[PDB]
Amino acid sequence: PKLLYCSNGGHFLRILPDGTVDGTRDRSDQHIQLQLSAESVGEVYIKSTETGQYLAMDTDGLLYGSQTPNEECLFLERLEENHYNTYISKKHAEKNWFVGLKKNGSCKRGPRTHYGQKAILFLPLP
Repeated sequence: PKLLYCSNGGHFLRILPDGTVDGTRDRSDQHIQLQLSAESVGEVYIKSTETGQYLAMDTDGLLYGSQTPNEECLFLERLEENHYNTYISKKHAEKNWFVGLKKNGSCKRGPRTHYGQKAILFLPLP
């Protein structure tokens, strides 16, 4: 299990029990501990080890945590430069929607994310 730290604003990716996704600059926040399991080479689930909810992107680009693992919960994982990682919404991959956080640690919807943004960069951390 691990933490995922975003360069935009320096927030650990966090899935809150009400299925709200954001960042928190503040660790030991119970809901930043994530479990990444590989369904196939390069495709991951991101699961909260607290609420057991799965990261997911809806059709509008808005991150949310989900109680049942499905099509919306898969993310293609690409190892960066840099040592960071990017996560692309498998279901919405051919549109290039990434997981991203704004500097307030608030969700950055897929449509606005783009390679080169710091919003989309996450460090895997034990």
